[PDB]
Amino acid sequence: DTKEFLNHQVANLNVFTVKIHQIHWYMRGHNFFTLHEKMDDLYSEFGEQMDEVAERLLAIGGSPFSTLKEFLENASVEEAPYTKPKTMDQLMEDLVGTLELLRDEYKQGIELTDKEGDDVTNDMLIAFKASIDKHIWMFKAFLGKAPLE
Amino acid sequence: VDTKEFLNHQVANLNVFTVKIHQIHWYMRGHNFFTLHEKMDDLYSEFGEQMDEVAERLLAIGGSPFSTLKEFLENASVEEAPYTKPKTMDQLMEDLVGTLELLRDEYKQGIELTDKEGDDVTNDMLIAFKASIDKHIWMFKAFLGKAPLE
Amino acid sequence: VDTKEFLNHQVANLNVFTVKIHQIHWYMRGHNFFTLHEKMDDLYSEFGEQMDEVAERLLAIGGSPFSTLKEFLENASVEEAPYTKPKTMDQLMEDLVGTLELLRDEYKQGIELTDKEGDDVTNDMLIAFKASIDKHIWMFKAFLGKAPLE
Amino acid sequence: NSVDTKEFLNHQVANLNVFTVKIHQIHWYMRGHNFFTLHEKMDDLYSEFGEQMDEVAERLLAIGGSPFSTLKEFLENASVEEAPYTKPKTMDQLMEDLVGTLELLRDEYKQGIELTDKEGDDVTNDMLIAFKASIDKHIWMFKAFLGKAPLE
Amino acid sequence: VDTKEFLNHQVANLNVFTVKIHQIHWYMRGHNFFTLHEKMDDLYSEFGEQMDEVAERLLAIGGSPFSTLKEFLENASVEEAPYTKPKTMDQLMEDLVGTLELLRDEYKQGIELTDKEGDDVTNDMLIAFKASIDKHIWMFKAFLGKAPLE
Amino acid sequence: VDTKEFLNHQVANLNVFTVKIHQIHWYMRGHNFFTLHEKMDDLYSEFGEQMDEVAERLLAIGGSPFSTLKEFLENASVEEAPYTKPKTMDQLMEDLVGTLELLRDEYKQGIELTDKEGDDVTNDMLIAFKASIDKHIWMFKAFLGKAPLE
Amino acid sequence: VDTKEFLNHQVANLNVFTVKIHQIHWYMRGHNFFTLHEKMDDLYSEFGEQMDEVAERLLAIGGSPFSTLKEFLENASVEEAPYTKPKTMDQLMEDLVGTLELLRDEYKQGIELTDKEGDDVTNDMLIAFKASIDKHIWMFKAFLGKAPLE
Amino acid sequence: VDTKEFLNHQVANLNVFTVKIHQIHWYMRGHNFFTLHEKMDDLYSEFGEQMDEVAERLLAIGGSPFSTLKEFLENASVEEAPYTKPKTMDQLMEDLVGTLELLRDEYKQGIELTDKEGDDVTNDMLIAFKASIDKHIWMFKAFLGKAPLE
Amino acid sequence: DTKEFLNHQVANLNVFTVKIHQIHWYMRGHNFFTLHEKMDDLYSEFGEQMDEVAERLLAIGGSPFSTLKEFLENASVEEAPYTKPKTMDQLMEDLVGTLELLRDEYKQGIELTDKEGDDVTNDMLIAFKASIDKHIWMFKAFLGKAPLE
Amino acid sequence: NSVDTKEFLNHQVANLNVFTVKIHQIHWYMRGHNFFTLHEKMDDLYSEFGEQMDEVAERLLAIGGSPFSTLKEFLENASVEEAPYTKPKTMDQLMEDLVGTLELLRDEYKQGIELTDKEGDDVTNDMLIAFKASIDKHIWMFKAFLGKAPLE
Amino acid sequence: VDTKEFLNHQVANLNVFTVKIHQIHWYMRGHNFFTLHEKMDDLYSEFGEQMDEVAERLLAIGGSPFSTLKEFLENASVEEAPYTKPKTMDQLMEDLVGTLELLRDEYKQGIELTDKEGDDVTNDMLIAFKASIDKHIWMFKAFLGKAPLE
Amino acid sequence: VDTKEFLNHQVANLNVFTVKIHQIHWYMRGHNFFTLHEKMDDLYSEFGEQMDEVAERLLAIGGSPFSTLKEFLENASVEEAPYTKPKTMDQLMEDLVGTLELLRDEYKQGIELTDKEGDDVTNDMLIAFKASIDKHIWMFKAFLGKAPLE
Ligand SMILES: [Zn+2]
Ligand SMILES: [Zn+2]
Ligand SMILES: [Zn+2]
Ligand SMILES: [Zn+2]
Ligand SMILES: [Zn+2]
Ligand SMILES: [Zn+2]
Ligand SMILES: [Zn+2]
Ligand SMILES: [Zn+2]
Ligand SMILES: [Zn+2]
Ligand SMILES: [Zn+2]
Ligand SMILES: [Zn+2]
Ligand SMILES: [Zn+2]
Ligand SMILES: [Zn+2]
Ligand SMILES: [Zn+2]
Ligand SMILES: [Zn+2]
Ligand SMILES: [Zn+2]
Ligand SMILES: [Zn+2]
Ligand SMILES: [Zn+2]
Ligand SMILES: [Zn+2]
Ligand SMILES: [Zn+2]
Ligand SMILES: [Zn+2]
Ligand SMILES: [Zn+2]
Ligand SMILES: [Zn+2]
Ligand SMILES: [Zn+2]
Ligand SMILES: [Zn+2]
Ligand SMILES: [Zn+2]
Ligand SMILES: [Zn+2]
Ligand SMILES: [Zn+2]
Ligand SMILES: [Zn+2]
Ligand SMILES: [Zn+2]
Ligand SMILES: [Zn+2]
Ligand SMILES: [Zn+2]
Ligand SMILES: [Zn+2]
Ligand SMILES: [Zn+2]
Ligand SMILES: [Zn+2]
Ligand SMILES: [Zn+2]
Ligand SMILES: [Zn+2]
Ligand SMILES: [Zn+2]
Ligand SMILES: [Zn+2]
Ligand SMILES: [Zn+2]
Ligand SMILES: [Zn+2]
Ligand SMILES: [Zn+2]
Ligand SMILES: [Zn+2]
Ligand SMILES: [Zn+2]
Ligand SMILES: [Zn+2]
Ligand SMILES: [Zn+2]
Ligand SMILES: [Zn+2]
Ligand SMILES: [Zn+2]
Ligand SMILES: [Zn+2]
Ligand SMILES: [Zn+2]
Ligand SMILES: [Zn+2]
Ligand SMILES: [Zn+2]
Ligand SMILES: [Zn+2]
Ligand SMILES: [Zn+2]
Ligand SMILES: [Zn+2]
Ligand SMILES: [Zn+2]
Ligand SMILES: [Zn+2]
Ligand SMILES: [Zn+2]
Ligand SMILES: [Zn+2]
Ligand SMILES: [Zn+2]
Ligand SMILES: [Zn+2]
Ligand SMILES: [Zn+2]
Ligand SMILES: [Zn+2]
Ligand SMILES: [Zn+2]
Ligand SMILES: [Zn+2]
Ligand SMILES: [Zn+2]
Ligand SMILES: [Zn+2]
Ligand SMILES: [Zn+2]
Ligand SMILES: [Zn+2]
Ligand SMILES: [Zn+2]
Ligand SMILES: [Zn+2]
Ligand SMILES: [Zn+2]
Ligand SMILES: [Zn+2]
Ligand SMILES: [Zn+2]
Ligand SMILES: [Zn+2]
Ligand SMILES: [Zn+2]
Ligand SMILES: [Zn+2]
Ligand SMILES: [Zn+2]
Ligand SMILES: [Zn+2]
Ligand SMILES: [Zn+2]
Ligand SMILES: [Zn+2]
Ligand SMILES: [Zn+2]
Ligand SMILES: [Zn+2]
Ligand SMILES: [Zn+2]
Ligand SMILES: [Zn+2]
Ligand SMILES: [Zn+2]
Ligand SMILES: [Zn+2]
Ligand SMILES: [Zn+2]
Ligand SMILES: [Zn+2]
Ligand SMILES: [Zn+2]
Ligand SMILES: [Zn+2]
Ligand SMILES: [Zn+2]
Ligand SMILES: [Zn+2]
Ligand SMILES: [Zn+2]
Ligand SMILES: [Zn+2]
Ligand SMILES: [Zn+2]
Ligand SMILES: [Zn+2]
Ligand SMILES: [Zn+2]
Ligand SMILES: [Zn+2]
Ligand SMILES: [Zn+2]
Ligand SMILES: [Zn+2]
Ligand SMILES: [Zn+2]
Ligand SMILES: [Zn+2]
Ligand SMILES: [Zn+2]
Ligand SMILES: [Zn+2]
Ligand SMILES: [Zn+2]
Ligand SMILES: [Zn+2]
Ligand SMILES: [Zn+2]
Ligand SMILES: [Zn+2]
Ligand SMILES: [Zn+2]
Ligand SMILES: [Zn+2]
Ligand SMILES: [Zn+2]
Ligand SMILES: [Zn+2]
Ligand SMILES: [Zn+2]
Ligand SMILES: [Zn+2]
Ligand SMILES: [Zn+2]
Ligand SMILES: [Zn+2]
Ligand SMILES: [Zn+2]
Ligand SMILES: [Zn+2]
Ligand SMILES: [Zn+2]
Ligand SMILES: [Zn+2]
Ligand SMILES: [Zn+2]
Ligand SMILES: [Zn+2]
Ligand SMILES: [Zn+2]
Repeated sequence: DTKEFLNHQVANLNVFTVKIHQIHWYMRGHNFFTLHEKMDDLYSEFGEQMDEVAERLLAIGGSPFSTLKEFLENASVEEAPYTKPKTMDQLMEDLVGTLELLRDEYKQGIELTDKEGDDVTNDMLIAFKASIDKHIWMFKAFLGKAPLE
Repeated sequence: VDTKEFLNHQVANLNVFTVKIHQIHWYMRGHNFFTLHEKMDDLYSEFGEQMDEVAERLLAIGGSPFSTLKEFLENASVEEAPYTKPKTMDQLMEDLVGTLELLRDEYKQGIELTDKEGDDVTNDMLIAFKASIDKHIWMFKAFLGKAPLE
Repeated sequence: VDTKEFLNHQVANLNVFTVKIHQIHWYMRGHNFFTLHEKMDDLYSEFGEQMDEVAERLLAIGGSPFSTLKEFLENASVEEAPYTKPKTMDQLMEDLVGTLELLRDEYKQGIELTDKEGDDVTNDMLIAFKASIDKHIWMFKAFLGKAPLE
Repeated sequence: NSVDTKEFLNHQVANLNVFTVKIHQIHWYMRGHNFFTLHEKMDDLYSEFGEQMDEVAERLLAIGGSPFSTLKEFLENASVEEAPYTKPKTMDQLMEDLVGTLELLRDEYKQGIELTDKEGDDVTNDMLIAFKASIDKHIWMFKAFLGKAPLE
Repeated sequence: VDTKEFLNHQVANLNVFTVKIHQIHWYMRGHNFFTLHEKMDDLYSEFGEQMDEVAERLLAIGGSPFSTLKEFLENASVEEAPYTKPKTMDQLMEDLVGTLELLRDEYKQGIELTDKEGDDVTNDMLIAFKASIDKHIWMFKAFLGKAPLE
Repeated sequence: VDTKEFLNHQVANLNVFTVKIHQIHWYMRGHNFFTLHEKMDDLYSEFGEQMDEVAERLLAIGGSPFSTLKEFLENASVEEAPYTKPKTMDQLMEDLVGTLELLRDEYKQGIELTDKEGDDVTNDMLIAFKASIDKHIWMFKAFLGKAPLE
Repeated sequence: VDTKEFLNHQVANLNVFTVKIHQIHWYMRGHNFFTLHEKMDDLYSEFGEQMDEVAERLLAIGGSPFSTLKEFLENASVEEAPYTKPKTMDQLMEDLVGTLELLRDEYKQGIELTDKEGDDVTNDMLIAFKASIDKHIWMFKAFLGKAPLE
Repeated sequence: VDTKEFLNHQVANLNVFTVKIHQIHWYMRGHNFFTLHEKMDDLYSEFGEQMDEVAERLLAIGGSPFSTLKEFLENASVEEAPYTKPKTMDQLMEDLVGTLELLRDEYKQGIELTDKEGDDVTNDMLIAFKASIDKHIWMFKAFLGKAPLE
Repeated sequence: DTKEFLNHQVANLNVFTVKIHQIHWYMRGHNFFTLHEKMDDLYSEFGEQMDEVAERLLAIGGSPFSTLKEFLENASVEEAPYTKPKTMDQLMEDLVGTLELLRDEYKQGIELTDKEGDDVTNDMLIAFKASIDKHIWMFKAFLGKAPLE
Repeated sequence: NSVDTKEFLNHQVANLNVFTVKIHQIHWYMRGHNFFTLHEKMDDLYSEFGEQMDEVAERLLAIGGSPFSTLKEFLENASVEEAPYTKPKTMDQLMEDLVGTLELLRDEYKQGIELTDKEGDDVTNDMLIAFKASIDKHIWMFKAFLGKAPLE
Repeated sequence: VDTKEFLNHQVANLNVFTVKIHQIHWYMRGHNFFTLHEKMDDLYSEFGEQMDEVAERLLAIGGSPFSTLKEFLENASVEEAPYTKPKTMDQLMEDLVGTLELLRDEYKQGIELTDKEGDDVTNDMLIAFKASIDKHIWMFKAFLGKAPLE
Repeated sequence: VDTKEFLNHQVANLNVFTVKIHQIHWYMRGHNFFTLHEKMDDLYSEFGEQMDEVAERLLAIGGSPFSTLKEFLENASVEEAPYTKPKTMDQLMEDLVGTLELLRDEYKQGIELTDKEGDDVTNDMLIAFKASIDKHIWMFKAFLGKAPLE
């Protein structure tokens, strides 16, 4: 149902923000500064997304996860500890991959909310998916690829 | 009931609601006086903007919104009570929460109705307003130490 | 009649006035639509804050202000008319000017009353409000091509 | 079978470009008592619908499409008609052309809402919903400027 | 007594008042710690600027304001108490309300005095300051669950 | 002399005053050039707003303010002197202070007149303006190392 | 006539111009009251800054600008008319446009003179001012439904 | 050729230029995507406002600017190419630099022409715009690792 | 040494921010709004502290933890999943407890950095400990207790 | 044995209060050519040292102390001398009193830096370091106003 | 001598000038310490931006600007003196005015040179810079009680 | 070497450093032109503030800072090179990183020296500046794809 999905996306968004901090810290290359501030922007944006999703889950009477243990236990986003220097394009491909994951899962949540008659969470997930899609186009354009490639 | 009648209905409901927000804004007393005072001012601004957007939307679809206190009291489904006997803060907050639940249910009915008639614009508008109303119900019900669905 | 009853009277008058300002804000049509639209928003904000300050001042002197639309309609001396048949821009501005003159005279009477009983605070407040209302009467009567005292 | 989303989005890119140029036409050639108010108003509308065009084009890019990027493609694919300014016109005439283009974009945007709702693209659906809301409000405002009902 | 002696007297009263506002600002404990903490900062700003305007106004009429703590303690009618044993929030708020009432009555006496000697400027100034003091008395007495005149 | 004639008189006085402020603004020379340059600009803005508000108030009471340099020179009681030989900073500041004293006394006469005829609005306005003028007299007389009376 | 005499001449012209802008600013009546009111204020600020910059430039080249209303009336070529009978909005706008044309032609003469004597600074300044004046002539002549030449 | 034909010609050139700026703004791919994306937005703002000022300046001198895409394509000397096959970042930047050089030379011709016919205003305007174009040519040619004149 | 301490405090600060979100979401009581915005302020502040600590660890050539697994494995701050409604005073006592923990550990880091001659990290930890001390006074004053009680 | 941190912090609370009142004294009774500049400057100094006093008192609360909160405690414990204004003084005189108080607070603040460094309270150490930095800069500025070296 | 060599010359002159502005900014003593302190900061910022724009303009025309202190000292025509024995405020201001006159004359020569070769961009830029420098010469020479051309 | 000599040494080092930052700011070419251009501007502002604070601190302790390019080149330990042959972006970034490492080591020596003499103020100042320098070394060494300690 909607509550399990919203909590699932809470965990996914927390792990996502931690990953955004990983790229924010370990990046090296010519595009260091631009993608550094860009990573800060992403941290703020997806943090606000996580806050709105969790408070929405509270609004519908649910209970969001509030510990790292619950996050790691329920998140479907994969995290990898940093062990050796990586290129900028690799970090951007991991970011784009997570963005595609959240795109698909958010779409499934849009269909689920549309069936269950929760138009609020439906519209919310629609807006979040819009921002995620725009970011997919931008970051896939950084890698010199089509948005559907 | 079609979309226009509902929009005017919510115009009256929102006006009476804002007047009530001023009632609590004025007659409140208690430990949480300042916080809920400025907070009531915030509610007045927010739902006043909601009322303006609803009325201008009703004008956009060629309707005619109610524009007098007589029409508001004649068509509103929100109950108002003149302040006579002193009331506690929790009482005023329970009246506020009650009206918020009323507007939540009615706004849901408006979302289904607009979804039926195919007016996606008013649908999305009522969706956003219902989002804000839900968040406020959670906040004020949490202030009273209660669950959002209680 | 004393100061408290007068302050409540002006609370009702100011509420009905703000509702009317929304009426013109919504139903106006003509070449000067945008200018008087934004201007009506400004008037709504200003006279709304006037109502808030008057009501909170009535609370400061230990009174109890009206807090429901029924009390407003029962105690207000400002007349409201539901919008039915289309009116011109100059007509709506003439109603606005009329209400402004009403609040001017009543506010003057309140200045005399507060000045007699020695309530200098409400005296100065009503003096400022009467200043703003006088300026608005000059401006809007100049819009209609008339003298401020005509 | 059914026309898809991308062709419609590009169509609205061209329509929005021609629209902005027309807004420049009224922005420059207007004369009358309401010169300043409708001048700054024309600037505001230009900013607003320019942002609409940019968002539509970037959304068309997001779904893997390619938006038109030349005046030739715009004039060849746009359904909004433009007229070069030759004889002096009144304020009401320019406002009637503006209102006409606004009604055109309103109807076409409605068709886009139905199409996006049909194909299941909820993002473009909501976006077109917002744009149609703004266009509806502007139709009410400018038709009220002409002393007319929003649906008249 | 004349205008200068009263204005300097209120300079001392306002200094002792601001110091007390810091006393509550520092030693307060309770559930309403943050709200009344920031509120105490606002009070410091307001009554401090009131003190500056009163002193510079006394300078404008050719007077000489007190400029040392000794003169303040020698001429102030506001009582200060060093903090020794812990007090509740309601106690500190009752002392604050007491000082606010003191300044209300004294400021009224200053309005009558300035009206008597014909200095209308200081009259209007004291009117505005007394207006703020009245509003604060209503708000803080509403925090204690009491009527503004009780 | 009634209120309208006085308000127009002060319109002319304020115009000539601002022109004089430009005279000092340009022909000043000395160590304190920058400070008194920006200060003269501040005075120009402030007294310009005073002149606009006074004239618009004169319109609010149904009067007709002077609107040409000829009428200003015809009714103004403030003296202007064309700049021919270089003057010191203290001289220009003494001319400024002198005009400030003139407007102080005349504005006080306006307070007595408006209070006598019962125009409380212009009374409060002129009270505020006289407050600002008094503060500026104290400031500039303190610049010259003199008591405000001064 | 050299550059200094021209700059002083335009100082007087700009002073009389701003005073006229206040004349229209106050005595205007009609449907477009608010728009042309704020617009007249904008013109007052803009041409006030032009007058300050022109006079300070005249000081920069070692000249001495006029600093009294008497000198302004003595050297200005812009005509002023005291307001006696009520005038329409189009009349005031035609006077404004007329003065704008006068300053346009004279400012062009100043461009030719400054370019001839080799003063490139005043050349560029007067070029910018003439640009603004030209744009305003187009705007206000478009308000009257006329071609800029128109 | 005269000033009006050149100004309209550059109106068309600037429109096609802004459309091309959107072409690169949308179809760009590479490591420098974000920096040159925001940079393309800045270019749109700058050259758009240049276009507005050029057109309104053409209006100020009594001309009639082009106001349709057909007139733009009929009179523009800037070449546009529909995007079909993918291009590199350096290619798009070389097309941008080419258009920038085109506008540089044409703008220089406009400076000579305006200086010839004696319109110093449009001369200075084209001087400023050409200054910006030169700075952008240096910056973007430095992006390609090339000399500004290469 | 300094690097191990800085990473340790990175984990502690991450778990801390997650806890601040827990109180931010599950709080109920009369002081709901004030402490809600206050919790937002704390999230921003300690997030900036964590960013500055991690980037400082990068400046001295260290490698900060960048996954929830590393955080949970190395953090010394205890987290508790929310299972039933709790009072405001309880949440404030947990917050104050974590603040005392970070106070003591930050003091130890000040002594360690002072011995090792790293005056930069020394001054940084001094400022952070100053803010933490002020917050301890404020929140302990909310509970009606002395700062040393 | 050794005097501790709390007594010093309270001492500086009283000193800072008396200092701010004195800054009000110069703020009001000043006359001279530099009236406006040193007037707004006196306001800036009042804000600055008021923030210093508030931070010192809240820091004293943070270490479990109790700051003085009455004028009686301030005058009884402050080491800064205040003088009621009786005869007119020049600008240089008021600036010499201000500079004197600034030097007093500089020296005492140095003693507080040594004491806090001794007892191991690094927080109050750094705070007093910042305050002493500001006081040093102001001593240089105001002694330069008097045409004197910062150490003269 | 051509345009590029002149632009580099003014780069060196502007760097040495900014360093001198810091010299007065640091070693000044006197009654006007604060005013000329902040003013020196303003001059440092302004003439620093002048240096940046001049150097980047030299880059735009394909030149190579000086980028080291050695090149600056070898090519600058502005004299610098290390501060050894104490100087008065008027002396430092006299050195500042002297350097301002130097940059005025050299900038004029650059206007003539750029005007001859047809570089209208650098011509207009140097015209603006000469305008600002002229204004500063008038202001600072007025500070010393002297005419701008004396 | 004591504290004053070190502070002056760092004044010279910081001035030569800022000049170098302008050198890279002007002569840079490559794909990362814009980002490192605005970034170089940021570095100029930051280290310029560092130089101002260091010099004013040296004045605070009674010292005399160097104030001429001759003194800077005579006492600075930072090497500058006039730009003759074209260099890559990575080369300029390696020179920048080298100078940053130089200032890091020297600032460390200053922290130890100030810690020895007991001047905690300059100690803390140099600590903050060294923090910023360390962060910048990490950032720019990460731009070059290198470890901060490489
Ligand atoms: Zn950002
Ligand atoms: Zn983003
Ligand atoms: Zn958050
Ligand atoms: Zn939140
Ligand atoms: Zn929240
Ligand atoms: Zn999943
Ligand atoms: Zn549904
Ligand atoms: Zn839907
Ligand atoms: Zn949405
Ligand atoms: Zn790549
Ligand atoms: Zn109904
Ligand atoms: Zn309670
Ligand atoms: Zn209120
Ligand atoms: Zn709020
Ligand atoms: Zn709310
Ligand atoms: Zn409204
Ligand atoms: Zn509205
Ligand atoms: Zn509206
Ligand atoms: Zn109902
Ligand atoms: Zn539908
Ligand atoms: Zn929506
Ligand atoms: Zn309760
Ligand atoms: Zn009309
Ligand atoms: Zn009309
Ligand atoms: Zn408005
Ligand atoms: Zn208004
Ligand atoms: Zn209200
Ligand atoms: Zn209120
Ligand atoms: Zn009644
Ligand atoms: Zn009545
Ligand atoms: Zn009419
Ligand atoms: Zn009466
Ligand atoms: Zn009309
Ligand atoms: Zn325009
Ligand atoms: Zn606008
Ligand atoms: Zn709009
Ligand atoms: Zn765009
Ligand atoms: Zn864009
Ligand atoms: Zn974009
Ligand atoms: Zn179509
Ligand atoms: Zn669907
Ligand atoms: Zn939506
Ligand atoms: Zn939407
Ligand atoms: Zn019409
Ligand atoms: Zn409680
Ligand atoms: Zn507040
Ligand atoms: Zn308050
Ligand atoms: Zn003060
Ligand atoms: Zn003051
Ligand atoms: Zn007494
Ligand atoms: Zn008393
Ligand atoms: Zn209680
Ligand atoms: Zn009275
Ligand atoms: Zn009287
Ligand atoms: Zn100022
Ligand atoms: Zn002033
Ligand atoms: Zn005005
Ligand atoms: Zn006005
Ligand atoms: Zn007005
Ligand atoms: Zn007279
Ligand atoms: Zn003197
Ligand atoms: Zn008043
Ligand atoms: Zn405007
Ligand atoms: Zn204008
Ligand atoms: Zn001026
Ligand atoms: Zn000026
Ligand atoms: Zn000036
Ligand atoms: Zn003449
Ligand atoms: Zn007309
Ligand atoms: Zn120019
Ligand atoms: Zn790359
Ligand atoms: Zn940018
Ligand atoms: Zn740009
Ligand atoms: Zn435009
Ligand atoms: Zn425009
Ligand atoms: Zn052509
Ligand atoms: Zn051509
Ligand atoms: Zn390349
Ligand atoms: Zn020329
Ligand atoms: Zn010519
Ligand atoms: Zn906050
Ligand atoms: Zn905080
Ligand atoms: Zn962060
Ligand atoms: Zn960061
Ligand atoms: Zn960072
Ligand atoms: Zn640990
Ligand atoms: Zn050490
Ligand atoms: Zn240390
Ligand atoms: Zn620190
Ligand atoms: Zn408790
Ligand atoms: Zn002097
Ligand atoms: Zn003051
Ligand atoms: Zn200041
Ligand atoms: Zn200061
Ligand atoms: Zn304080
Ligand atoms: Zn505080
Ligand atoms: Zn505090
Ligand atoms: Zn002591
Ligand atoms: Zn230690
Ligand atoms: Zn520190
Ligand atoms: Zn510190
Ligand atoms: Zn002296
Ligand atoms: Zn002096
Ligand atoms: Zn002097
Ligand atoms: Zn300044
Ligand atoms: Zn300057
Ligand atoms: Zn620079
Ligand atoms: Zn630069
Ligand atoms: Zn040379
Ligand atoms: Zn030379
Ligand atoms: Zn001198
Ligand atoms: Zn020559
Ligand atoms: Zn050395
Ligand atoms: Zn690359
Ligand atoms: Zn640059
Ligand atoms: Zn930046
Ligand atoms: Zn930086
Ligand atoms: Zn500096
Ligand atoms: Zn400085
Ligand atoms: Zn400084
Ligand atoms: Zn060295
Ligand atoms: Zn030591
Ligand atoms: Zn520090
Ligand atoms: Zn590289």
